[PDB]
Amino acid sequence: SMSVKKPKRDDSKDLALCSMILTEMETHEDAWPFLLPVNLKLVPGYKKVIKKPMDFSTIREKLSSGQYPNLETFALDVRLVFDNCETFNEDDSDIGRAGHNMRKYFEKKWTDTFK
Repeated sequence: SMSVKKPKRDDSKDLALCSMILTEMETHEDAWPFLLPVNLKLVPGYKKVIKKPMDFSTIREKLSSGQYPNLETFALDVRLVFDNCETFNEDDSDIGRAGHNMRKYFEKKWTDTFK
């Protein structure tokens, strides 16, 4: 509360560490459905159904330009990518299975790096 502060968790490396995780996600062989925004003109239904589209390229631009206030807002965008994928793709499709694999990959890196 006023003038009473919990000890300072060192966040000085968070930017560099999120960037490393994002590089590893970008270079995974199952990253291909997630590298660019879904094309809203060519994919019927996507625009109306998926209220907040997200992809790896958009996260990388946000991260390079100071648009994440902290490491948690970065993790929320990564999870948004896989939540959108589960919303629109069958589990037993190539893109559905890719999304489950990538989510697993991300959450292990997240816990190993920060928890």
